[PDB]
Amino acid sequence: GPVKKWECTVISNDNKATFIKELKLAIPDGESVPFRAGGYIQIEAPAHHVKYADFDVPEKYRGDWDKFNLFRYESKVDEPIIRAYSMANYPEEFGIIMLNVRIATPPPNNPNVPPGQMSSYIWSLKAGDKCTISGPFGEFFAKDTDAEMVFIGGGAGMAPMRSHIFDQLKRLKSKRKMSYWYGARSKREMFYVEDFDGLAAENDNFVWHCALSDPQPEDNWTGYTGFIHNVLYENYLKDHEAPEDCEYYMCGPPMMNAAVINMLKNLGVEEENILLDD
Ligand SMILES: Cc1cc2nc3c(=O)[nH]c(=O)nc-3n(C[C@H](O)[C@H](O)[C@H](O)COP(=O)(O)OP(=O)(O)OC[C@H]3O[C@@H](n4cnc5c(N)ncnc54)[C@H](O)[C@@H]3O)c2cc1C
Ligand SMILES: NC(=O)C1=CN([C@@H]2O[C@H](COP(=O)(O)OP(=O)(O)OC[C@H]3O[C@@H](n4cnc5c(N)ncnc54)[C@H](O)[C@@H]3O)[C@@H](O)[C@H]2O)C=CC1
Ligand code: NA
Repeated sequence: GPVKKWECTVISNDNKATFIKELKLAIPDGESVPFRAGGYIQIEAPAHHVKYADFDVPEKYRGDWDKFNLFRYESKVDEPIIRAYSMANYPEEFGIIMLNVRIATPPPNNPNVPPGQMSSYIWSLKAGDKCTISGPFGEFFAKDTDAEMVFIGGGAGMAPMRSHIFDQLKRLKSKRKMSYWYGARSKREMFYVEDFDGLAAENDNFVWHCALSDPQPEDNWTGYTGFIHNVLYENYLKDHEAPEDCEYYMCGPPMMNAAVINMLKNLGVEEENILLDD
C-alpha cells in the first residue's frame, strides 16, 4: 500500500571498475522516483541461477577476474530476495535510476562459500531485462545550512556522493564551498571523471581530487596516492583554519569510514558534523 513500486527496464549495466557495475534503469512512462539525494531503493529478484562465466566483463577489467579465477562462481537462489542500493543520479536526472553495484564475491580466505545473492543477480542483467524497484527510502540527507561541505567517497560509495554533489550544485544552485575526495585502487577503477571535471569547471565553489591507493605500473600516475583520508588530511585539512566548521559526508568501505572518522575526531570535528548512511 504505502510504498511505491516500479517495474523497470535495464538501459545498460556496464563495468565502471573491476568490481563495480553501473546499473541504469528506465522508469515506466518516463516518470521519476520522488527521492532525495542520499536515499536508496530496494531491488527485488525472483528465484534464479546465474553463472559468473556469463557476466559481460570487458577485457580492460578482466585482469583480477582471471588472476583470482572469479569466473568459477555460480549463484543459485531458491526464493525471491531484496536488497538496498543508493541512487547515483540526483532527483532532476528524470526518468532513470542509476546504481553503483559492487560484486560481493566469496572472500579469498573462504572461497567456497556462496557468492553474494543480489549483487550476482544484478551483474547477470543485460540491456532489455526487467528489474523491479520500490521506495524511495533513506535518511542520509544533506543538512540545510551554509557550512562548507567535504565529501569523501571510496569505491562503490561513489553513488550517494554523486547524488549529493549534483543535487547541491544543479537543483539547489548552492554557493556553498564544496570539495570531493575520492579513493580508487588504481586508474582503471576511476569513473564519473567527466561528470566531476565538468562540475568543477563550471562551479568555482566545487573542486575534486582522486587518490589511488594501489596505482598500477601502466597507470603512469603522477597524482595523489595512498588512502584518501591521508590525502585529504595532508593536502587540505591539516592546514584548515577551522575544520570543525565543515560538514563531512562519507561513503566507502568500512575501513575507509573508520579511518576518516578517527582523523576528523582527532581534528576536533563534532559528531553532528560527521554524516554516514545507516
Ligand atoms: C541503505 C543501504 C544502501 C546500500 N547501497 C549500496 C550501493 O549503492 N551499492 C552496493 O554495492 N551495495 C550497497 N549496499 C549493500 C547491498 O544492499 C548489499 O548488502 C550488497 O550488495 C551485498 O548483497 P548480496 O546479496 O550481493 O550479498 P549476500 O548474499 O548478503 O552476501 C554477502 C557476502 O557474504 C559472503 N558470504 C556468504 N556466505 C558466507 C559464509 N558462510 N561465510 C562468509 N562469507 C559468506 C558472500 O560471498 C558475499 O561476499 C547498501 C546497503 C544498505 C543497507
Ligand atoms: N551504505 C551505502 O549507502 C553504500 C554502500 N556502498 C558500499 O561501499 C563499498 C565500497 O567498497 P569497494 O568499492 O570494494 O572499495 P575499494 O576496495 O575499491 O576501496 C576504495 C577506497 O577506499 C579506501 N580504503 C580501502 N581500504 C582502506 C583501508 N583499510 N584504510 C583506509 N582507506 C581504505 C581507499 O582510498 C580505496 O581506494 C561496497 O562494499 C558497497 O557495498 C556503496 C554505495 C552506497
Ligand atoms: Na571549480
